[PDB]
Amino acid sequence: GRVYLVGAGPGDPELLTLKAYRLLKEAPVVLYDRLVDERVLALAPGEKVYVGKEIHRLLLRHARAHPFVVRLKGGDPMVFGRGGEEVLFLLRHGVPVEVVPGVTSLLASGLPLTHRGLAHGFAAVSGVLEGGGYPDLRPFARVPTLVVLMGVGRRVWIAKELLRLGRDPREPTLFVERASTPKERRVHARLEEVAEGKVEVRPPALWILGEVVRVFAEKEAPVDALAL
Amino acid sequence: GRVYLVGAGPGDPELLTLKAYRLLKEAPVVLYDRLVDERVLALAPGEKVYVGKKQEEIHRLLLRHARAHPFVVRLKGGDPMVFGRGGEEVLFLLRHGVPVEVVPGVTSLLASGLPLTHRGLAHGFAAVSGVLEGGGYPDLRPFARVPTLVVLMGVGRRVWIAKELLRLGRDPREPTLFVERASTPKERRVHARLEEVAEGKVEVRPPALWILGEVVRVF
Ligand SMILES: Nc1ncnc2c1ncn2[C@@H]1O[C@H](CSCC[C@H](N)C(=O)O)[C@@H](O)[C@H]1O
Ligand SMILES: Nc1ncnc2c1ncn2[C@@H]1O[C@H](CSCC[C@H](N)C(=O)O)[C@@H](O)[C@H]1O
Repeated sequence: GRVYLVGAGPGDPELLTLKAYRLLKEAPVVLYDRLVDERVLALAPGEKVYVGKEIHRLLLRHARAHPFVVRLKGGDPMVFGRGGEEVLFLLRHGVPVEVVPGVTSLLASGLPLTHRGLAHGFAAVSGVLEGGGYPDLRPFARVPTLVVLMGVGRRVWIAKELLRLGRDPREPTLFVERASTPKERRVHARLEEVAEGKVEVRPPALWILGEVVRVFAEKEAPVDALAL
Repeated sequence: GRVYLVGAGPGDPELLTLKAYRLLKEAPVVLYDRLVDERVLALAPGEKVYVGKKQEEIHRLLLRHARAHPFVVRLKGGDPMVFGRGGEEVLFLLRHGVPVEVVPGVTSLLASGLPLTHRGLAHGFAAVSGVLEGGGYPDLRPFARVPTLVVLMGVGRRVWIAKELLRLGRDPREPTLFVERASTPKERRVHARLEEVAEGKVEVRPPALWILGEVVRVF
């Protein structure tokens, strides 16, 4: 049958799209990935099978057993999750696929990635490639606002490299662990501090570099005007 | 009262978030931006006020409505925090002591359903606008060489954008794709090389999403 590649959002169940919610309530089977919040899953009454971490072959065998199935992925399925590969593989083996976009975690910090006088665009890059290798940061090194995903374990190397490539060592950066969940933890640090191995952060985390990080901070004191 | 800055999604009302939907159905007032789908607005029973288009005026107007209700919804297309001057709006409100809550949305950047990142092709992507606050032109240099580049508000100035990307060192043979009114019944997709674009050989009308890179030929 049919396969819906659905974005679950960053975690907060209210950030699911209406289409995703309806599909989850209605789906006979939901094949979910890693980083899918238990809150989102508890909304699904059908059979819940974990697929991820050879994933292709499993998707195929459930898609055949039903009229349609939902393949659930964190955030938006088409960025940094190999969603592209799953789509190809499923089409190549005669299975229709309909992508349902979602709120990507790149947009879960609430910060304006673009802002007048600070950044007129942004870039997003992975700290880990398919196969486990290191990313080539040159093409991204100087974009006003840089967002790094899957970059916690390698934060020191990534920072040293960005510093090599020319970013301001004093640049403010923000790490946001489990954005949109009750375990959300923001860690502020300057690039240089990250390169010196001084910042404690655990995955999964959103890593944002650039002056925008600082937009909503009070003037008279280090206070998050928007958090309060 | 409080101001909820809400992402309306790219157009399809089904791509609204549950939270956005809840707020829109209950808001006594909805201050909507431009390019917010007509089907999304029809869902809001409250007072609807078009608020967009200078930015100081919008602020003054946002502040006015905010003070006259327990809460109001400021509705923006896609996600409120990218390319919509959402940061300036939030900043203004905070400075005037108006509580603000940001509700993310499905950005038009992801409305084509295409993989912006893909094995061996692109390990990240960039997004830039062809029009800055004030109407000026973008310094494309920092974005010229990213594997997958997505350009918003780049339809009218496409020819110029293409040329700059070429002067900045990008490949003329690079495949690109234009997706007009993504997620709507009139969606339309136009293929074309960076070459044909710089040559004025491509016709696309706004609003459109402009994706550049090999991932364009993945599907
Ligand atoms: N709730 C969350 N908080 C912080 N980072 C998150 C997150 N959900 C996903 N991520 C980031 O995403 C990486 C997994 S790659 C999958 C990304 C997903 N397609 C999306 O659009 O968000 C993690 O290592 C982390 O960097
Ligand atoms: N349905 C749609 N199809 C194609 N492009 C769209 C679109 N809706 C918005 N856009 C793009 O967005 C530009 C407006 S700038 C506002 C972007 C919005 N914040 C978002 O996250 O999507 C347009 O010029 C166009 O390039």
